[PDB]
Amino acid sequence: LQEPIDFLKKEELKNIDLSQMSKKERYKIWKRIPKCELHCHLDLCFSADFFVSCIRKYNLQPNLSDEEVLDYYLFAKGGKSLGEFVEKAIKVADIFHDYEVIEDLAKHAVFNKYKEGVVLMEFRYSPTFVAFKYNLDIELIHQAIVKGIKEVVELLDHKIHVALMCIGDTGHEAANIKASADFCLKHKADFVGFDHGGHEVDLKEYKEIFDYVRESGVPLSVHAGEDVTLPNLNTLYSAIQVLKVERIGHGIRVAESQELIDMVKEKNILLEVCPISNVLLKNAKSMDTHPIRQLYDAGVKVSVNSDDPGMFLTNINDDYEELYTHLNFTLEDFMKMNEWALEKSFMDSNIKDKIKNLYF
Ligand SMILES: Nc1nc2c(ncn2[C@@H]2O[C@H](CO)[C@@H](O)[C@H]2O)c(=O)[nH]1
Repeated sequence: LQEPIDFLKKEELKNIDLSQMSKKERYKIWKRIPKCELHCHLDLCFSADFFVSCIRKYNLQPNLSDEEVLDYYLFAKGGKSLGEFVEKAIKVADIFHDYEVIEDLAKHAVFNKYKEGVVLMEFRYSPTFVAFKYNLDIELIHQAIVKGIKEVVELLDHKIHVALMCIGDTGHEAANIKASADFCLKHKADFVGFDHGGHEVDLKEYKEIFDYVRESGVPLSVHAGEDVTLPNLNTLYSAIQVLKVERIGHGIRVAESQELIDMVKEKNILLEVCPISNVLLKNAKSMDTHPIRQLYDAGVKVSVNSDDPGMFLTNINDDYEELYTHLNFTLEDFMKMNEWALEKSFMDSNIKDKIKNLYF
């Protein structure tokens, strides 16, 4: 009995010398890490090849080459801020033409995570973000995503487990947090959590909406402590103290306050760190100086996530490579962070226990 990837067992880790290896050989090791990913936006999760196929299926950029398409739409070379990312992402919504492309996107998103060695996958998406460009029905968007994920998961005999979060977001046409919350609870059978992304806002002004979702048994993980241009850390305090989140999207600015470090440790909150995203968006000065190292050393629970493989033309194993090369993270660290990720995942505990017994 065998599968394509020979996943790494924690007993085997000491026999692997990464110092011997070329980048190519390292990536074969990163692929074999049984990965649990908590923060990936399905609606911006795709390969370059998939993205360009969409643009050409609907004849959207006839005067542009394949490479010019990627430069025009995506964020692979990075930019100046989170604000610049959010506007760029709005252009990408050109591919949300119909429910068939959305299903295909979902299918290819799941399949590539499987190929990359992800065993536990919490995808998240924004109904309103997917719906606005072509005025789609969020009920049918959701139907397409659920169908695409289910079809690939069943084809793969559940060798990758996938769960879904709903994002209420700010920064695009037809954004609506309340409506997203209602939609999330309407489909709570399919959603394991609720999130806020886009522009980083102080979410205490939506206290009522988040209380209602949380109290309904849908746990919260929101984007907070990402955007370094904000003049204080109020969004982090509101996420932790008002929203009572179990996890924080990014949360890297927690590193700037000993009070917040102590608070997140005390409350067993996990920071869903997205290294490449932070660097490309200039929320970290460089990978050498990425806060994850200080946070890891400080005893804070952190995990590795890819965020937007489509926007950055990267995948999860790249984020692993960068942490190893620039910040000397080890296989033992990576295994530990993935077990934390498993523990803090919003997935059904029965499923999570099988994954734990199978890989950890
Ligand atoms: N703040 C923030 N929002 C993001 C990021 N990646 C995707 N999103 C948002 O998530 C939604 C799509 O899932 C859109 O509102 C995107 O702008 C990110 O790295 N930071």
